[PDB]
Amino acid sequence: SYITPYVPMPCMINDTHFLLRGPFEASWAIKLEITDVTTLVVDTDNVANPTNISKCFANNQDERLLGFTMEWFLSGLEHDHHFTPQIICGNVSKGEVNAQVNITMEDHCSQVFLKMRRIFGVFKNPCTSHGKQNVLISVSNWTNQCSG
Ligand SMILES: *[C@@H]1O[C@H](CO)[C@@H](O)[C@H](O)[C@H]1NC(C)=O
Ligand SMILES: *[C@@H]1O[C@H](CO)[C@@H](O)[C@H](O)[C@H]1NC(C)=O
Ligand SMILES: *[C@@H]1O[C@H](CO)[C@@H](O)[C@H](O)[C@H]1NC(C)=O
Repeated sequence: SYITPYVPMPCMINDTHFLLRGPFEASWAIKLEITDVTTLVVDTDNVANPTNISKCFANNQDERLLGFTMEWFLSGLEHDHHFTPQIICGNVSKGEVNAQVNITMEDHCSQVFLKMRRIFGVFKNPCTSHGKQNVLISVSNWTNQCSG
């Protein structure tokens, strides 16, 4: 049973904003935001899937460590043939988020919520809404947003 070293430090800000500080006290954190606002639309070459979501971080510094950390975050999810949310990569050079994960479908939403509750603890279930819903994934600077 393999124990990855690339485990981030979780930091829940509130029901919609979450941070995963990079392993080994990195100066960055992966930012997750639950929102019903859609910022990315599918074009001919920005679509990804859970297995290669790492490619949505190719233009980032520390790309390898970012991939290992996203691999940790999606454990149990990318292994699931039925976890098939639409994922779109954003243009980070134009200020867009790294990835937009479509969680409008209830089964996908709830699978993500259950994983996030396991990592962060209890928060408001976002899946009881109807209408479009997303998780936006980006990279923020770590400024000690959580401490003891
Ligand atoms: C959650 O936190 C983010 C930034 O930390 C803020 O933009 C948002 O308004 C907060 N939400 C609530 C319900 O306080
Ligand atoms: C997300 O999925 C829903 C239904 O599956 C769809 O209506 C919506 O257009 C999708 N979002 C994007 C950005 O395509
Ligand atoms: C991820 O893989 C799919 C299918 O293999 C491919 O169509 C898509 O271009 C890949 N995404 C990126 C960002 O390379």
